[PDB]
Amino acid sequence: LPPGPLENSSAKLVNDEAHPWKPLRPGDIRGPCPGLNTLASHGYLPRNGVATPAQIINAVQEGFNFDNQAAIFATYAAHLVDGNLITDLLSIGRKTRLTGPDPPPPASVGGLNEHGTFEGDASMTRGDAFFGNNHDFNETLFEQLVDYSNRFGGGKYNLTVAGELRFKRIQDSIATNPNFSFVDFRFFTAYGETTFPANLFVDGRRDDGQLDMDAARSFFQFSRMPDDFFRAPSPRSGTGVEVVVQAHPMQPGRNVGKINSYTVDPTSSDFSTPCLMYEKFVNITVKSLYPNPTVQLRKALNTNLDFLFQGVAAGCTQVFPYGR
Ligand code: HEM
Ligand SMILES: *[C@@H]1O[C@H](CO)[C@@H](O)[C@H](O)[C@H]1NC(C)=O
Ligand SMILES: *[C@@H]1O[C@H](CO)[C@@H](O)[C@H](O)[C@H]1NC(C)=O
Ligand SMILES: *[C@@H]1O[C@H](CO)[C@@H](O)[C@H](O)[C@H]1NC(C)=O
Ligand SMILES: *[C@@H]1O[C@H](CO)[C@@H](O)[C@H](O)[C@H]1NC(C)=O
Ligand SMILES: *[C@@H]1O[C@H](CO)[C@@H](O)[C@H](O)[C@H]1NC(C)=O
Ligand SMILES: C=Cc1ccccc1
Ligand SMILES: [Cl-]
Ligand SMILES: [Mg+2]
Repeated sequence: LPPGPLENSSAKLVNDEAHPWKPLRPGDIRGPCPGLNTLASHGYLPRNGVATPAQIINAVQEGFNFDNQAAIFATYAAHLVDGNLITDLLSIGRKTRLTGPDPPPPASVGGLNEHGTFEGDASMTRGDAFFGNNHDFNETLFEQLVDYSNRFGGGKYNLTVAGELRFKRIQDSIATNPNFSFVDFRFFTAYGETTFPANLFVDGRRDDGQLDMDAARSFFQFSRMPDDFFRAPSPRSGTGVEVVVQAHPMQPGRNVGKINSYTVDPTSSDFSTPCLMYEKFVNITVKSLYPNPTVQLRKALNTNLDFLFQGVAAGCTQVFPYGR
């Protein structure tokens, strides 16, 4: 079952004796998410980077005070498209045999590194998959985050910086990635993720939304909490995303096999249709990976789809691609 919210959601030391940072061992997996990477590298998750959905939800709440609804939606979305539904295991990075025997194609069970399922283009500190690596920390891109922080944040990363950098990354992908895709699920996640460093990597004793560059590097590059790091003082995820969107409002779309060909997609969800993003994710994305599942997979799909729906904002109607 999906874990419930924290019983005590106060700020507290999370870089503590029970959760020390350790370097990677051979075989340890890290991926495109600095939050999950940091939780693995402090032992909030298994240090090898393979975890159950329940482990992930507990870790993001306990270590960072990620809110329960957001934790549930993100975790089960990722698990449905990137995880093994029979073994209940998900890699936070590359595809691995450690998630167990694979389902039939076209399901990939590729981990969070799988491009175009959860992971996608115009990430802040990771390159687009077209350029050869969608998961490793990129120093040039991080230095650009530093530059934007210097220009728009007085040297700190905040929501103003996020609004400018988010747009810059989009414009850079339009100009250079002929396969750039920015629709549906990625269109939503790309905006919310830009708020996370301001909401969740800021020491919770301050919680002022101003992330210093030393802390930013520690999380983004080294998957490491600052010495004496306190988590946020209340549950949150994407609060202030409105600021990021308002800076440079965009329509969902894609380049069409050439640079500088960004073409709006009217069949995409956008922020005016959040229930459509959920419905397409289930009806198109999940269904295409598992078009005619065998009995044990159908059962696992339906269970995880029920859990996914628990993280969907009230107002939306549940959809049932495999029946009830
Ligand atoms: C709850 C489960 C979570 C899952 C399954 C997850 C997964 C992912 C994935 C696959 C990406 C890649 C998107 C991209 O292409 O850029 C991503 C990005 C990101 N995640 Fe998470 N994440 C979760 C929670 C969190 C939390 C709790 C934090 C912070 C405490 C966080 C911080 C970030 C950041 C900053 C990025 C953007 C990295 C960048 O653009 O350079 N995530 N996450
Ligand atoms: C919640 O945890 C904080 C910090 O660890 C502690 O000081 C506080 O008293 C706790 N609240 C309850 C109701 O136990
Ligand atoms: C190119 O875009 C398509 C979806 O539009 C996606 O399936 C494919 O994986 C992308 N490849 C790269 C390398 O970006
Ligand atoms: C990092 O990003 C830059 C800027 O897009 C790119 O040119 C470079 O090849 C990427 N990879 C590395 C390893 O620096
Ligand atoms: C970001 O920092 C700059 C410089 O301190 C400031 O002008 C701006 O109001 C900040 N934005 C937010 C959302 O805190
Ligand atoms: C998803 O499929 C259901 C049928 O199970 C249908 O009612 C709904 O309109 C579909 N939504 C989309 C966006 O395709
Ligand atoms: C940072 C991963 C994630 C989690 C929830 C929404 C968008 C992205
Ligand atoms: Cl919560
Ligand atoms: Mg990416």
